[PDB]
Amino acid sequence: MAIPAFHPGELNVYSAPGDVADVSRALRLTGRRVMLVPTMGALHEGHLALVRAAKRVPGSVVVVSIFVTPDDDLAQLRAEGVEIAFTPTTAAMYPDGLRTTVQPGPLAAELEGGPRPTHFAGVLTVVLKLLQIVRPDRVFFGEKDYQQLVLIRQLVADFNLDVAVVGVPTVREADGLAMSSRNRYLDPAQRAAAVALSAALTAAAHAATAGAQAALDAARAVLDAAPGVAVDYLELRDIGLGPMPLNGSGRLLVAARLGTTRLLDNIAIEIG
Amino acid sequence: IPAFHPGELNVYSAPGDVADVSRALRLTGRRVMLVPTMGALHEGHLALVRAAKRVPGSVVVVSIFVNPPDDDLAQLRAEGVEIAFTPTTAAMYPDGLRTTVQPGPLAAELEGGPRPTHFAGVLTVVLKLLQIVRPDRVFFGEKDYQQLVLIRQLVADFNLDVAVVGVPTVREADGLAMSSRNRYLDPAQRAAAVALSAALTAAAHAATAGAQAALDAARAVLDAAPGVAVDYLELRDIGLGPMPLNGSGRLLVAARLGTTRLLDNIAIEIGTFA
Ligand SMILES: COc1ccc2c(c1)cc(C(=O)NS(=O)(=O)Cc1ccc(C(F)(F)F)cc1)n2CC(=O)O
Ligand SMILES: COc1ccc2c(c1)cc(C(=O)NS(=O)(=O)Cc1ccc(C(F)(F)F)cc1)n2CC(=O)O
Repeated sequence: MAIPAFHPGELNVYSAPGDVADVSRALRLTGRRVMLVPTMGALHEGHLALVRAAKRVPGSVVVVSIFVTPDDDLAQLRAEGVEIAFTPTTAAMYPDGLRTTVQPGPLAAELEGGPRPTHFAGVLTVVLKLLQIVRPDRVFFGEKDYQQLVLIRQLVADFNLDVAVVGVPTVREADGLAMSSRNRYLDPAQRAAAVALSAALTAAAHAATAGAQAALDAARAVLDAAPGVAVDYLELRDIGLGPMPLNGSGRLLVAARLGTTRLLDNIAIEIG
Repeated sequence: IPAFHPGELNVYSAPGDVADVSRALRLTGRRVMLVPTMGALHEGHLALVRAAKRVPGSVVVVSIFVNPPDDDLAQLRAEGVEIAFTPTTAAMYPDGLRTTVQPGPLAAELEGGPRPTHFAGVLTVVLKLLQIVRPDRVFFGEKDYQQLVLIRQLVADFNLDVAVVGVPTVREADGLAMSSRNRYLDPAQRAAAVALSAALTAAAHAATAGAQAALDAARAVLDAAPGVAVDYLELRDIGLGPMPLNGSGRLLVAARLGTTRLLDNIAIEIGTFA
């Protein structure tokens, strides 16, 4: 078949899975390294950082999937030098309805999977599909949703996928608040209090020279000094989200409700 | 990459080895054909290989793996297969069962009714195999028709870039469908086992008279057979549902002879289509 039109150096928008599949394959054959940046909802600075990270790989072509000013998101992508936007309808992604799906391992039942027990099954299923449509050399996710990032590394490993998963350190507001589309709903008292999540985590990371309990108790003190911050969990795990070893590398994760908004954050921890 | 000797049988046990070899061959223009087996190779498997061999410029990969061989490799070499992939359980499941494929509701029907995680296990391994080898085409017999359908659903649902090839079921001279499990029939059992295929063909010809006559003919033949215990006899659409049948479908049977469970199926046309 003819390869659908692709104009190098321009923003090319495809809604058909088949079309982006054919183009990406044609590009892979001409030498380019295909980079995938999946996105959902309205575009934010976190996504732009994923884009910049992918663009700096030499000979990259950047594919951004968008799976909801939508025209201004596209103008933003063009201004970033993105050459492919993949914009399929729900129908195109699911022409036979919900059928074969991915079932995550037991990690999906933990932490975020407590309030939302089937959320990661849906994420892993759509990510697998995006991975098979585009076949990128590398796929880029923020570390903000660290549990989601870990789950797709497990997906990649367990299903023997050929793709490199790249986690990009979380972009933050100037006071530390982790980027998220939810931040826009916070009133000013909520926005001032929400700084406690990141303040607690960075405190814990520095307190960690004094060991794991000192790191945890520092985090909890900072969370305790904030009004209207209902902590759902505060957990120190290994970097794979298994139990924290006695010392070594780890990750500290927090989730909290401020009014009706659920905020999450996490950070690298090194014990002692 | 590891060594590949063309026009000889190259055996790889590490997934990374077959993946690298496979990728190198595809880049140089060969089309990669995958034939999944559980070993105990029979003529039905040889027919899969032969079908894969006749794709121009094919390189054929036969995988041998049982979800947790002197014969097998011999025959493969005698067929001109250039790659056997024989992974260890540890190399396929270094983390145990973790992320898995959850099939659609067809996996809870028929064979999957008493074995509700059976097809999940199959689809998970078949997905892993496809990702390791990344073939252009993968070949399955039609005899495990439900399996074949669920594999097509896998390939469509997850957007896999592979063509699924169903090969018509090879049969012993009396019509008995080839299967590893035939070796388990005593002579009396092997004699009676012809009823499944006799039953299905009787139905396919009865079907000019409608679906009820077709089912009824098959049942009488099954009923006349010594020591054949019928699990299920079902007529369905070709994708196995959730649609009612129109004029072309599949008739499936599963029956016990002693401890041995035998399955078979056939294309059926109803009325005018017959
Ligand atoms: C580099 O710094 C950052 C900081 C924050 C970021 C990001 C990067 C990226 C996000 C983000 O929203 N990612 S996402 O939900 O759009 C990724 C994504 C997840 C699922 C799917 C689905 F369709 F597969 F389901 C698509 C994209 N976020 C916000 C967040 O994860 O909520
Ligand atoms: C074309 O003529 C025939 C006739 C019978 C055949 C075949 C071909 C092939 C088979 C056969 O054994 N197919 S299979 O189920 O072993 C394919 C297969 C299924 C799962 C896996 C696993 F590694 F994922 F588990 C591998 C191969 N069989 C026997 C059978 O399907 O029971």
